[PDB]
Amino acid sequence: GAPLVTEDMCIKMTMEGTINGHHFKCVGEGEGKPFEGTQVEKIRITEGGPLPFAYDILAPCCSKTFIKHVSGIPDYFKESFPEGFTWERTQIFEDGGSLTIHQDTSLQGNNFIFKVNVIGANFPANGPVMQKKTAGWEPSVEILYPRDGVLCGQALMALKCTDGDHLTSHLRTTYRSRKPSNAVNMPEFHFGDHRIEILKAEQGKFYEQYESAVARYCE
Amino acid sequence: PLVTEDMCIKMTMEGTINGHHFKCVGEGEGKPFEGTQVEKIRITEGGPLPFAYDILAPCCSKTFIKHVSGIPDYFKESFPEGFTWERTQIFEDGGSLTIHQDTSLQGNNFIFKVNVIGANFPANGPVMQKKTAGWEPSVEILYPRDGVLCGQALMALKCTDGDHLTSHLRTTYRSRKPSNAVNMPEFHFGDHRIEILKAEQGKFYEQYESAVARYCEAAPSKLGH
Amino acid sequence: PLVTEDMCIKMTMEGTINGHHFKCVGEGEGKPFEGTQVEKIRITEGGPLPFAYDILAPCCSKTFIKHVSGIPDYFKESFPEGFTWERTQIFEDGGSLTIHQDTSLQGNNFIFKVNVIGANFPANGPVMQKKTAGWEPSVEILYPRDGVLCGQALMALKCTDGDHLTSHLRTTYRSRKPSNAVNMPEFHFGDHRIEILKAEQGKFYEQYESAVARYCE
Amino acid sequence: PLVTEDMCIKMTMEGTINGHHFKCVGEGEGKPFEGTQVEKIRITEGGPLPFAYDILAPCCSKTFIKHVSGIPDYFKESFPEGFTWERTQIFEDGGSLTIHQDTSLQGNNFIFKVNVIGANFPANGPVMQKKTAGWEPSVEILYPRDGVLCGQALMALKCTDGDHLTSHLRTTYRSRKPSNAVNMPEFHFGDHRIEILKAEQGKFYEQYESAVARYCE
Ligand SMILES: [Cl-]
Ligand SMILES: [Cl-]
Ligand SMILES: [Cl-]
Repeated sequence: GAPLVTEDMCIKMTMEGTINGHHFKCVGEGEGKPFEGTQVEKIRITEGGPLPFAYDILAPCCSKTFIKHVSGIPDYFKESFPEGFTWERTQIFEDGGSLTIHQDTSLQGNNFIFKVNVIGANFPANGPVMQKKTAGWEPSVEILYPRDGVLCGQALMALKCTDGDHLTSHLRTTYRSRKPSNAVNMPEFHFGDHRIEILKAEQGKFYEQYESAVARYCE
Repeated sequence: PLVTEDMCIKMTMEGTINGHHFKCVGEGEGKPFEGTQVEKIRITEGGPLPFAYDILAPCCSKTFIKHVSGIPDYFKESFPEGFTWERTQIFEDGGSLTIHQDTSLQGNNFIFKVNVIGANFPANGPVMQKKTAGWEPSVEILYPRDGVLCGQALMALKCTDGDHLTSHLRTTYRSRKPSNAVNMPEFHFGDHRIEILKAEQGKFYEQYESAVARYCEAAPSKLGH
Repeated sequence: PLVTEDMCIKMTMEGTINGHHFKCVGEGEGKPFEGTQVEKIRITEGGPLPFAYDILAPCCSKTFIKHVSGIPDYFKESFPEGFTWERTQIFEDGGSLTIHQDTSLQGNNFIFKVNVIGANFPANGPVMQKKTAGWEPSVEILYPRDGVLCGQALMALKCTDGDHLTSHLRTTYRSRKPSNAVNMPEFHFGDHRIEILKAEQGKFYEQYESAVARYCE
Repeated sequence: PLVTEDMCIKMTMEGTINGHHFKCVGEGEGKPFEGTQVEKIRITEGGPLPFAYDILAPCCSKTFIKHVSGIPDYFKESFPEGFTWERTQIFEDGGSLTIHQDTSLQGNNFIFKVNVIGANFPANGPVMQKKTAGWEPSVEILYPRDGVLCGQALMALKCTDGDHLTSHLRTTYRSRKPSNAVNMPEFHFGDHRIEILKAEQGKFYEQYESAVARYCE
């Protein structure tokens, strides 16, 4: 039936959770080109601001429908609608900090609706995250592979620090399409290039966030 | 004294495991200083659970720990302010749990508020296939770091085939008392034994625990401790 | 200066994996600036291997990486001093590898000395049951830390049933060149593709690799 | 006999940690059934160590463990065949150790052969800066898996600033006895306490350990 993902679509996000005991909430509105793999989002901290932790760790928590797929690789996420999908992720930082995320992605007309829950634990008191000594993400590469009827992903991310060092993390994600399994055109092993740029940061409250993404094979 | 010989438990828990939302409510009682407690947990939403309940049991109570050898009770002494804690539990087969908990004191009742998110539990693993049979007793190591109490522990989940499914826990305990008033313990161990006494209708569970905070006693050292 | 368009490889490796001792010797060649190489490996002791050879392949060569976009070659520029590296590889099923490697240059030959210890590979896992079918291409992130070059990567071992067995690699690369003379690169990626050309009688293997150092393109 | 009340220890250890080659030899004695032992360790090569000796300490003895509660001693009952074990130790700051060990019996002497590879210890971390002050006592969990004995433990390294540096150990113990003659124990705990009694000139170390195998008491 009708194709539900358009050249131009918008984003509505609500995210709440707890990082090292600190409760917070934020809302996001954005837009992008799903098939060109580009998107931009404006995030407003609505509760718990100003954040006592670096916003940068929220960034990869704030969008798998906006990925350009090349080489005929099936789009597990775009093809999931109208049902949509959820995903679960644990991100383990090398200094002990850890993030676990549950996300819900649904489609409402021209708007992707994102619902995000986040719990963070054991971020070191004098680490770059809790001290806010971070300076954005390096581009990262995710490996995507099928397992037991759903799509799994793992990636390494490198958080830039204001002392010059990188703070790395390991991500494990399971993506769950709500589509009938037999109706799933599951992709094969492939890569996902993600580049996140925080265009603006204001008053520890307002953040403009840009991402370009591509699903591809090696070279 | 704010903590007495016999006290009661009121718990609310909400979370999502591998995409499945659930809520549960607990009521129980125990002897804080004898390090024993029992709680009745009802799954109020998302029941019957599509996963093994056993992984919720250690999410469902640090005030009921018997402290020996003069080890300060970071949890009992935190009141009336109380405390929070945060924890990530990594299972050897890829599954993971992250928990936030709030512990406060209302008269004779300890109030527990728990939020849980679980990810990447293997579809055919013991947890999602409900092939578990309770926990082995666990030893947590407790040590101070940056003004608060940290804890790490290995947990061994018994499987129905006779095997064990192990996991690694990292927890930060955060007392709400002013740092000036905190009486921080030194490095020590926490023995925890969990027993699920009842399961009824995949919706009602009875859970008992005993716990002791101690130093290493089996292999002694020339200067304490 | 010391690295030319065509060079050879002489490798010696010994180690123990899940209690099984082994030794092997390798001889190969490649084009350092085109980022390609091939090598013939013979299990000289402990053969036939009771484990999948596939896990040894990423242990058997950083001088054969094509560097684009002006990225300084930490490994090629390390000579004549050369370099060492240390790596731990953790498999998702509990198996783990730790490797020490020594790389030196004698005339036209790169000299590789490799030590490996493997622990806790599951008895019925793909590695010990030899149910593996080579590696997916992998991406390593390279970044400077405390005067030397660090590397992390995820690797995915293909299994005969179709599934993947993933692992996490953490590596520190140590140039023997004086710190003041080291031309440290910035954060970048490393694409590695490993193909096992031949695998005979659990003792004789041919191994090909193409590698590229690049930014996010 | 084969394990008597008073036996001796002969150890040889070799390895590399962050690229630094080292060798050390050990001589000691203890009471296997009282779970106590002492040992003198000499750094024979690579001295003085550029890293803290403390991380070598738990690499340097499963025979000297007092078994209470009727726990079968997997290690004592492994002789004359003896046993090996394999271990990976992951520190919270990125450093890692992987060890292969061989334990055999020669008359009144336990013979230990140890291979160690260490990777990615932070340049300014406690280990490489030698800011450690001995180990806290540890608890290992022991459980059977696929015909052999597995172990996991948390170890906490005391640091000079008061903090602790924790690590996670995964070990597989492999008895050389025939599977059919193996008396495998059930899930139990292992209490280990290590004390370094002397440590002259970064080349000589005296090391004491008491150990007990038990249930939860
Ligand atoms: Cl920030
Ligand atoms: Cl159940
Ligand atoms: Cl093979």
